[PDB]
Amino acid sequence: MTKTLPKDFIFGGATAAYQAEGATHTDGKGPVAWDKYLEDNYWYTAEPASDFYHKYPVDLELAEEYGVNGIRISIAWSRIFPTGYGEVNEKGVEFYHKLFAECHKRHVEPFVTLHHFDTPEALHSNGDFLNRENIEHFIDYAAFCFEEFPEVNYWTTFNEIGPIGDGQYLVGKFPPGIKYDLAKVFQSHHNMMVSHARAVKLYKDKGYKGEIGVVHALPTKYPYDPENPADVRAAELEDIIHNKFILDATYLGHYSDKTMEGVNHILAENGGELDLRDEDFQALDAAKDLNDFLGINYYMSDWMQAFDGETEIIKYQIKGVGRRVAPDYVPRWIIYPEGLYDQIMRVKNDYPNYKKIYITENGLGYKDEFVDNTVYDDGRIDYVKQHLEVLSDAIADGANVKGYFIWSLMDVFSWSNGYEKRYGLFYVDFDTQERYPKKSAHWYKKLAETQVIE
Repeated sequence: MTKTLPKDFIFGGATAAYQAEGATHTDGKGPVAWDKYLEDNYWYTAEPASDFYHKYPVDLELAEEYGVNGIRISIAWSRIFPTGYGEVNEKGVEFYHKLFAECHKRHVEPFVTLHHFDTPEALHSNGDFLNRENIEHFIDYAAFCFEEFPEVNYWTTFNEIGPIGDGQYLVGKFPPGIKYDLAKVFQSHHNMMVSHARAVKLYKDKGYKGEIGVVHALPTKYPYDPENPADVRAAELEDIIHNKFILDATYLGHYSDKTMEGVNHILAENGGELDLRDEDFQALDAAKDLNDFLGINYYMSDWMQAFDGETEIIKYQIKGVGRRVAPDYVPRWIIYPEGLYDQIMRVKNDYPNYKKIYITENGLGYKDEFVDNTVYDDGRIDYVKQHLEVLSDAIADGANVKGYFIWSLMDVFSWSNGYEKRYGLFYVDFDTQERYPKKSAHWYKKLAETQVIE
């Protein structure tokens, strides 16, 4: 009755550039939107964050010692091309070579992401990915990295395209801070997926020998009342905004009738139109079968309730779609591991050409109590364990899951909660940058070297 994981499973830890690195204004690094934003809006910034720029050897040493065999790292676009394109910043390029060298030295396989919510400010201010000119610059950046970095065997274009559109254009929490613009949500989703398809194709055309894929945040959407058809429809439209539209562009090379129909309805109710070009679909179509793996980031599910009213998110409700409402008797965010099992099977069934799946992000963040130079984080251990258990079941049921990356490896900086909300396996005393393994890090060690979920 004890669940197990495959012997080749990768037990990883995740990090992101702006959240872990620090050195925001050093070694020719170019600015990102977060710089001004966090500055004049909060008492904290991304300096020093986790000081990964300097502490990476300590983190990779600890990663190896505790059984972590894979690590998600992201290259800061503003560190290579400070202005987005043009002049290459050699210190930025050196850094990553050093970082990748430490990983291989430590036996921690690096899974590298090119974009992690940090478009260089120069290009971000100029419409970000809504501006088609920026699709070219990304492709030039991706191409440079592919060639400049032969050490990397696992590449990823973007991390969470859905959450970007949602944050920048729907909820308006992240810059440009636009609110309720559903046309911009979908346009951003589209343009970014076109960027992805062109980079993936370019990688295969040039004949590189590694593996390339994309990481999507895929929160399962459920009807508040399964027996209520209006609820089922609200969930279906919600899933189209956040998951389906993006998944279709990724795996079908076009939007299915259900997606298009849903998108038309949502925009009819909320306004706007999409700019959809023939070359766009020519691009998506060429790439639909070239993804080696899919990265799924999952933390929790969402329940929808059909209820028509104005669009308001502070509370989440969309005109023509519905409202987010949590089930009355579900454990509590809200912990729902079945959500992940369902999302995995959905991908497997809807897009059978998915090939391979990696849970690229999953974790529990809260205010850790630091005692005895450690954290007795039993809550995080239980959350992770419960999620690893559904993975075991999904694999037994036929899904090709090959790895799990816990967000995060060490405590990193959060844009929404600064240094308060912690997710790491390793506690970081942010004043001294000293790491301390938590209880979970010891537990994760036993798991990696035993592959028995206990």
